[PDB]
Amino acid sequence: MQLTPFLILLRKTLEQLQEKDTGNIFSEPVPLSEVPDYLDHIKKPMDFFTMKQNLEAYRYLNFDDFEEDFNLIVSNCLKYNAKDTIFYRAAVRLREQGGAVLRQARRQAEKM
Ligand SMILES: COc1cc2c(cc1NS(=O)(=O)c1ccc(C#N)cc1)c(C)cc(=O)n2C
Repeated sequence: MQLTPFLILLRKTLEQLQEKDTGNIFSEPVPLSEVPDYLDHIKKPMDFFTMKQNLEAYRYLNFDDFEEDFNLIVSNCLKYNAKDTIFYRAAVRLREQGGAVLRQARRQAEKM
C-alpha cells in the first residue's frame, strides 16, 4: 500500500527533486572509497537513493521529516565542499530549485 495520497505525493515529490539534480550528483551515497574523510565532517549522510529506500519502508510519517532529509543532502554538501567546486555549486542550485518543489508539495500535504 504505497497507494495512499500522502505516499504518492512523497513519491512524486522525490522524482521532481531528483529531476532537479541533473548531474545525478546526489542520486547515491557519497562514496567513502573516493572520499575517505567524509564522516569526520558529516554526521548524517543523505542522498536520494536513501530517501527512496526510506519512502518504500514507510519511514516517512509526515512531510516535515521528508523535507528534513532533502535539506540534509544540500546542507551536508555545502558544509563538506569548498565553494569553488562542482558539488557546492550543484547544491546551491538544488536548494534553489528544490525549495520551490517542496513549497508546492507542502501545500498539498496540508490538504490531507
Ligand atoms: C556520488 O558521487 C560523489 C558525490 C560527492 C562527492 C564525490 C562523489 N564521487 S567521486 O569522488 O567519485 C567524484 C569526483 C569528481 C566528480 C566530478 N566532477 C564526480 C564524482 C564529493 C567529493 C562531495 C560531495 O558532496 N558529493 C555529493
